[PDB]
Amino acid sequence: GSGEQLRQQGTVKWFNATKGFGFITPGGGGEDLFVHQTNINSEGFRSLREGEVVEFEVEAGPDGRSKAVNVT
Repeated sequence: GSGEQLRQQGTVKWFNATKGFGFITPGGGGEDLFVHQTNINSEGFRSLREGEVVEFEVEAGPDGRSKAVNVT
């Protein structure tokens, strides 16, 4: 809960909407992780370009698994 800061940052340059699976670049130069679109959708459209940074936090459910959501 409180105290546990989970703020990540990812770029669109390494995003693959067509495939439905992008990537995140936490830190700005190191290891990259895979991300899946679970709760990242709008009501209309999305006008974004490569290079745009996004923000999100890893959430862990009761099952024990964790994933990223609400990537804006």
